[PDB]
Amino acid sequence: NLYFQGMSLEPFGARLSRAMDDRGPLCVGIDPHASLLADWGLSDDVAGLERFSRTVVEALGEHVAVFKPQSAFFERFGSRGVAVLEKTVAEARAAGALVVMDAKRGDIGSTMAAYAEAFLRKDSPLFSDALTVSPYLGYGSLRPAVELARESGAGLFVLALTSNPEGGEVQHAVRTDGRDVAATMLAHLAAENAGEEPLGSFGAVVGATLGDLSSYDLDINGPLLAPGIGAQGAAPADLPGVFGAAVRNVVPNVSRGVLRHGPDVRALRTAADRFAEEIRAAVAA
Amino acid sequence: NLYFQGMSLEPFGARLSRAMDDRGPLCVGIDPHASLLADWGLSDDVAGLERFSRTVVEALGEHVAVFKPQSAFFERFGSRGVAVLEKTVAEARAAGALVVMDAKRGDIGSTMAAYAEAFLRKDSPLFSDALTVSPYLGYGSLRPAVELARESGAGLFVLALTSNPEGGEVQHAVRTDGRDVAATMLAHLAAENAGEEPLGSFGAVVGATLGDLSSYDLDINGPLLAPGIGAQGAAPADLPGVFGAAVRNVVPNVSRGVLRHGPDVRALRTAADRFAEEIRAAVAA
Repeated sequence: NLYFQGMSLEPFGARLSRAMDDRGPLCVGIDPHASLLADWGLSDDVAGLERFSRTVVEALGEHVAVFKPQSAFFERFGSRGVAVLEKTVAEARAAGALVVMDAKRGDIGSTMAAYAEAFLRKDSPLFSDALTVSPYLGYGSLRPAVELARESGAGLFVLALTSNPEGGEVQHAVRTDGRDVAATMLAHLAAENAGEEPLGSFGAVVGATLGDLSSYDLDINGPLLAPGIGAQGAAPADLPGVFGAAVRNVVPNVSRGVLRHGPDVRALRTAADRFAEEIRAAVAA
Repeated sequence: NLYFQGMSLEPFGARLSRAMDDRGPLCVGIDPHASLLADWGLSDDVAGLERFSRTVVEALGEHVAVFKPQSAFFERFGSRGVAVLEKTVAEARAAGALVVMDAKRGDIGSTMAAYAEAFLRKDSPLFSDALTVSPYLGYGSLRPAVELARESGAGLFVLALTSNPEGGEVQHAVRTDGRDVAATMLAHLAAENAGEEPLGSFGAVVGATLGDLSSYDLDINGPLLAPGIGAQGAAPADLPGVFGAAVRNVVPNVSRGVLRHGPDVRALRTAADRFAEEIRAAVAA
């Protein structure tokens, strides 16, 4: 029955389902943009970035199911920012939080493989439990990342439906079979996850503040990363009405609703516990 | 008539047009993937990455109009890989080559602004003359990067038409006005560049090996970054037939056709000069 360092991580969908049951249904962004740093009374530089990130994981790493660092806010400081990102992700995972790397990568062939190498293989200094990816180059172009994710017990979140003003421009465009781009991505994901229990590893990004989700089949047997929690119409109590039966597969992501309470570690904890409990209760009802 | 460190770079479209006239119409990829590193007899690690990148810029930095580092091949080594990327881009620009950062970024709002902060503002350790961006979230979502690029004298290349097997899945999907996604992006770019002389700063990625380019209006008054040069049907002599009148605005990107000749610096130079001359001659004819 031996241990070995090469043992595989259990599949992401299963690990995520367990984490949300155990710690509550919540993902907290790690979003050290200049606004939030100034709000925490920190400087807009690498030292500020680092203090913010460290405090978020110290306060919340043992308490939240999932974190979602946004790569751009680290990359703006170059390699030194990426070094803070490496440490942050390592510390978060060591505390038992899942990490969804929000980097929205998307490329072709060995270039796609190289992004997967960066984020989805265990030897990488940016190894994360899942990666957000953009499918502009087509679902099949993601194949190297899908395959490596399956091998590592990691997952993906493919951009599907976003709530920015322009998100419909591409997402609503219609293919020859009559499905739009978003519906096409959701169908690919449903096929990717077919038969995986209790939940597949290949999810979609679906904005919680959208009003037309009822026009999409969100039954993809994979997680739905839902940014915008706390915004008008996307309070915890609204989620069951927004997502229907699929709400059980939602990974609700809160950014400001938790982060604005830093740098006070008790205030951060209290806000995160409250969101997770309110979402748990809404979904249970 | 004074110098000042704050002086603005001349607009990217104008600088690019001049660079291709002066040094020849060629962009050379900086693509340190494991295959090429092994081919150069280098190890698949940060030290190998660094030796490859240094040799490419030493051999070619004074001789080629444009370089295109592919971020993924650096990111796979984490922060230490990004640090090599920083130095490579700095050395390339110091040698007078333009640098197109191929990072295919795409996000929303202040997150998009943060990617622009990383790559398109002069104080950033990754400052590049242009950035490749993915428009899955809609052309308008790129606005923070467009605005910052204009301010810095930098440009963008928006993914439009790619030659991977799946590229049509999204790119050919049709909007309510009858234009497909690619055509919509090209039209946005034409509007972005309207009236800019001799060439606008906002370009498209358009694969040179595609067979249906005649169905698109590539007259966008901006540069067309064309990967695949050297591939079947995308030899230098084929480019005028592939791109029509718009061939004068093509930034032809060669990767293996030049890079396979390393680490020999005379062989790298000879290959780059030959591609640039053959393309110059084809376009002139």
